[PDB]
Amino acid sequence: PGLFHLDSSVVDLSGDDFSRVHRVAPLCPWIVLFYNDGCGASRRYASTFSKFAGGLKVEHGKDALQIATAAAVNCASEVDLCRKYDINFVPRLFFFYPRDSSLEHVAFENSHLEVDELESEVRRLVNKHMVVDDSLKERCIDMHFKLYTSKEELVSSTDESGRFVETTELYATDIAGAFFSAMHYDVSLVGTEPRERLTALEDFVLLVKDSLPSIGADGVVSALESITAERPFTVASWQDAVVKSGIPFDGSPRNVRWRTCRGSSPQYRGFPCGMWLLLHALTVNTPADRNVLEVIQNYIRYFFSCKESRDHFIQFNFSPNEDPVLQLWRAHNNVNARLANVKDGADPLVPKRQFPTLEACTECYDGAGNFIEAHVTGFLKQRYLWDP
Ligand SMILES: Cc1cc2nc3c(=O)[nH]c(=O)nc-3n(C[C@H](O)[C@H](O)[C@H](O)COP(=O)(O)OP(=O)(O)OC[C@H]3O[C@@H](n4cnc5c(N)ncnc54)[C@H](O)[C@@H]3O)c2cc1C
Repeated sequence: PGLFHLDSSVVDLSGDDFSRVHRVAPLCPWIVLFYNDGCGASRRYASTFSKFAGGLKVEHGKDALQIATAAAVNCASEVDLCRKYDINFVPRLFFFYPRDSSLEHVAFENSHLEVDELESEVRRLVNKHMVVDDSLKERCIDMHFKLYTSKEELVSSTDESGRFVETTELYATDIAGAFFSAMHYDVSLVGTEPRERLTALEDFVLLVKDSLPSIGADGVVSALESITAERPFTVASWQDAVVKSGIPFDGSPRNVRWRTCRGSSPQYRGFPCGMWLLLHALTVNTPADRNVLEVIQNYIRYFFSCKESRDHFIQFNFSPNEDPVLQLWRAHNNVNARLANVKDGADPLVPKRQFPTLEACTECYDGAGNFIEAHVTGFLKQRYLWDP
């Protein structure tokens, strides 16, 4: 799936090797966007980029710019490709060109770039690292097009879908999917070092295994002590370990299925939403004194690849005098507030209401129309109760 699979002007990279994206490809410049379909930032920025690549279809014109081709790597899947470039936070912009004497790459200082600045840059870079021909100029715009029109194929109906209704009940298969997705993808991208990260990871997984029994955390824990000097962490080995933990999610590893987190469209909600559910389920089901909020924050520190989001989250100040449950509830609501009016990159049919709504439970509100925390803390401990 990923973000650009409905857009022809952008080539989706499954691999680093450019010969196999086209014959001519290794001889042409590429502006590559690395992103994560779960990230607020990446979500929003994909607009711009699609728009930018949209301008790269011009047939016979003498713009140095028009010899470049736009491409995108999604780091929620293509973890291997991304690790190769030490990509961690996103989105991220790379200029690739042929090495004249596989490709040489150039890391963009600033990857958040307006459509023109993007153009102004790509242009500048092509001129700098290329010898700008006609023989070359037409050459690229050629394959550049065979890819465009060809990907246009891939994109009753091959479109027509239906009417959408948000599912508001909570289903384990969503919480589990979140856990699977986290271990399988997010842990994989970043690895187990340094030590502080491994620590974070162990503490989190252990806390999951204890709070949410038979979510298949046990299997994952085992995998986590398997790493040693002699058996160091590897994406291949690890992802294998996780699929065989028997985490009870729904769908295929490659494609997880959400229910409560299901959006009006595939590129909305999903993982980030499930991740929240899991975090709340943690606060409710924790054995006493594992710290939860302490642990959780520290997992988000080393495992959450959305940098805008991870940043102010690790700054929340959680005193463990009081109910983890309430506090995280507070925290998650503060976020909804922020994201409330934000139109860019959001699901049109699933708003950001302060949770729970009034229908959700009347018991939580009062005469005035504001929250009675004691009741809310009760409601959450029900809604998120984990029964196997
Ligand atoms: C820790 C964290 C920090 C994030 N920070 C940002 C950010 O800064 N910017 C950004 O764009 N995205 C951020 N995200 C992603 C974002 O929070 C949303 O999850 C996603 O962008 C859209 O969520 P949604 O509309 O599908 O429902 P979300 O609210 O995210 O999904 C949560 C689900 O859990 C329940 N829920 C909602 N609110 C509460 C609450 N108050 N208490 C208990 N349960 C609740 C509901 O069932 C809801 O459907 C963050 C995600 C996480 C996990």
